[PDB]
Amino acid sequence: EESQAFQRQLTALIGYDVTDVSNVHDDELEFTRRGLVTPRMAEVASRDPKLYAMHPWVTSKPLPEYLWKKIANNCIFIVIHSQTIKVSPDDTPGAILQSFFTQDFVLRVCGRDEYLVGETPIKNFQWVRHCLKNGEEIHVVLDTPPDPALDEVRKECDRKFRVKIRGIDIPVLLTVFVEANIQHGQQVLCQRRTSPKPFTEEVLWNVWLEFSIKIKDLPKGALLNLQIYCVQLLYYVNLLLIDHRFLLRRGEYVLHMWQISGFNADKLTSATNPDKENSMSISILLDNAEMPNQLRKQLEAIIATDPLNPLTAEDKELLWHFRYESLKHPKAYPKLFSSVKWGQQEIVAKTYQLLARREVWDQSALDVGLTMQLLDCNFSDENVRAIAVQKLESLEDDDVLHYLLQLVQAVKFEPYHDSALARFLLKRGLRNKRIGHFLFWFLRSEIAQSRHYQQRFAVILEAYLRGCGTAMLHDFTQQVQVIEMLQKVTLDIKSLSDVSSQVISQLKQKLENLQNPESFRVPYDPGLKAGALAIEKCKVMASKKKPLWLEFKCADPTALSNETIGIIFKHGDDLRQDMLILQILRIMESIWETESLDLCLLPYGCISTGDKIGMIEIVKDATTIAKIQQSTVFKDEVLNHWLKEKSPTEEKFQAAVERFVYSCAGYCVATFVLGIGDRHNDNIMITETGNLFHIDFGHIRVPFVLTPDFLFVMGTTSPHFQKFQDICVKAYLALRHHTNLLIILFSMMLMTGMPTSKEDIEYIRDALTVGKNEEDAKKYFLDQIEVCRDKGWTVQFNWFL
Ligand SMILES: CC(=O)c1ccc(-c2sc(NC(=O)NCCC(=O)NC(C)(C)C)nc2C)cc1
Repeated sequence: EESQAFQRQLTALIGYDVTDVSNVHDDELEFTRRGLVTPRMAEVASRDPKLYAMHPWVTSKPLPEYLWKKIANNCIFIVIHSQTIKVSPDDTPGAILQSFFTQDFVLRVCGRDEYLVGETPIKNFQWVRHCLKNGEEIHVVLDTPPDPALDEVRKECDRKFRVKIRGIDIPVLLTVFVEANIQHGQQVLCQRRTSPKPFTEEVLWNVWLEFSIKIKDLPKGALLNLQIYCVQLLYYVNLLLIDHRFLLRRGEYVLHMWQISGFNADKLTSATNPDKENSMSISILLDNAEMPNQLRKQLEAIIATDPLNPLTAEDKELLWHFRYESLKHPKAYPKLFSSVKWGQQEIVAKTYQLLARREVWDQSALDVGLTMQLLDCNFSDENVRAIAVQKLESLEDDDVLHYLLQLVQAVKFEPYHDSALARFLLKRGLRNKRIGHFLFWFLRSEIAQSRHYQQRFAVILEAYLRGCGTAMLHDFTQQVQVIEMLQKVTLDIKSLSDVSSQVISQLKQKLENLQNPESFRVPYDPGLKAGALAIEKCKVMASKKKPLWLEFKCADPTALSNETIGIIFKHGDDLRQDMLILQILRIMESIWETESLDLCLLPYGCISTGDKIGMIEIVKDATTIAKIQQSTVFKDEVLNHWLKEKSPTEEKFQAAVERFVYSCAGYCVATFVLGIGDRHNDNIMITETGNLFHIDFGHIRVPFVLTPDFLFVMGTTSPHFQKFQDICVKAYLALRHHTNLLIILFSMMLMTGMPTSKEDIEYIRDALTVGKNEEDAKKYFLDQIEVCRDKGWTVQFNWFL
């Protein structure tokens, strides 16, 4: 019937068929599809239609200091379409409108689908704060509120554990054996191997592997991890010993395994390879007083350490024995729940009784860095994860948007498809259209290039789409259609090809043919809508990847400016890594705002849409530093010359120098903390207004980039180089303040986004001077600056080969 065409539309929007049972040895995905219907409706019938439709983008955080200094009269001016209006920072949109009259109309941003509504002071609107920071005028049209009826929803034993390894079978391709582990949160409880047999297209053991753990000592979320060794590891697969119904798993299983490439999240997935034609297969059978002072100081020293500091046996024994003393410190929860012998039923019962009375945790101030630790790979126990999701529950929509991408990624560490974190993301994306849009796109990015997790993400995405609303369904449909057309064009043009006459001819020809998709919401900026193509401005960038440089017209006639919307379609670069780096940059900007800092980072929008294919935003009036040097020529005087050229007034040039010092310090600190500071001059752009910023972080000696050209822009010691060295240490110590959060986000990004062992992660710990006084860390960063000085253009020149 038509309710089936609705499901076909859902499939087309998802990129994967959630009704397909071709790759399932149980009903877990459908069980989760059915279990999600309750939270979906619960959030749908509970959301305010008016505020949901207008989705005001608001924050409760105070107005920073650097933004107060820009309103030196306590008078914000709102231009309504048209007259200007004086307003107080604490003046509500309702008060503003009723003072404009002296009844039902609403103020909507000009050239955007954004609204300044709700019982919030204009001081607390993100659009207003963006205008203030960038010195822009608040233009708004008096429009009629959008119809909430458009968001209407289409209503819907003591015996030891034994495993029979029968054999392996592969029609593809030494000696090979089978290793069967019982993992819980990457903790191997017991391990058993088989005897090494000749590696052939069919190896039968018919062997009972007898484990050391008892049946009733198995914890929920425990994985039977089956791997094949040749000594190297070639194939891996996972089975949930306790399923979504708390039933010990029994029966015959023919599991198609994943192959290894020559640690990361994909090695943990309960999904099996859907390529049953080529993939290796495995066949198995299942049939079954208070402390003294010295110890207190030791325990506090333990709790105080960083997330990456490993716990020794004595440390874990100490944490467990004084578990009730450790429960008073929220900072010790990760290290406390790692000392648990999860392969013992009595100890897990004790752990649950401990979780029973956790007043100090419930009352503690929300700590995101402490929640992420409990949501990462090390914790399989669903109650331990549920306490972290509980702490997330209190985040405002702005903070959810801050950590949305990495929480979506953290969904990969959930043992079961139906998880508290999944339900939280569903609720929060249904409660806000902006969270919903970015959730859609992150889930779709993962569904489109991850066989390990496409099924779970597709179930979640369908659950969301069922409640997001018919209007948003239309929006997403338009966006998907447009991106698909554009990626087809990108791939064809990349096949055809520096640049050829025929290439430009064909590009403009295909763009003219394609335009006959009237308007679509910009995926990386849901406030913006793009209309017709400006074909004259469309080109092929002549990069090694031959990406598409497209420019659109804004479909909103209320838009004041005539600037086009610039997008770059790119195949060849893995843009999931770029998304992760940009999101961490936004997180660093937030950490700096906490201390009234603004290093003017330019985290341009970027969305990964498929395997090594994505889209990138195009910032205003920006060019590469290496290009600036090529123009006039290795020469350091060139950057200030270009700045003078592009800035008309002397005052504008000084403002550009200020902005440059700020953005340069920001990117220096960030790129050092993340280990992507040693960059080619070609991958560092700057805006005509002096704003510097790095690009293309995909697939990525000196600590960072501070070449003598930037220094000449600073003048060298000079009065502004001193400002540089000052802002640097300021922001660096600000980040060291959030050291733990930065480390946990770094490790999660490495696990869920990069090709990743222990050594890779510790670079961030070293760069953040873990266990160092702030003075010594400041001296360390100044030494890094001095290294940048001493090296000069040696590495820059070296790259040229
Ligand atoms: C190598 C690669 O993959 C890659 C390279 C550069 C970018 C760019 S380019 C840019 N900004 C810009 O080029 N501004 C001048 C043109 C302009 O007028 N654009 C309007 C009309 C205002 C839309 N930002 C970024 C992030 C991305 C990706």
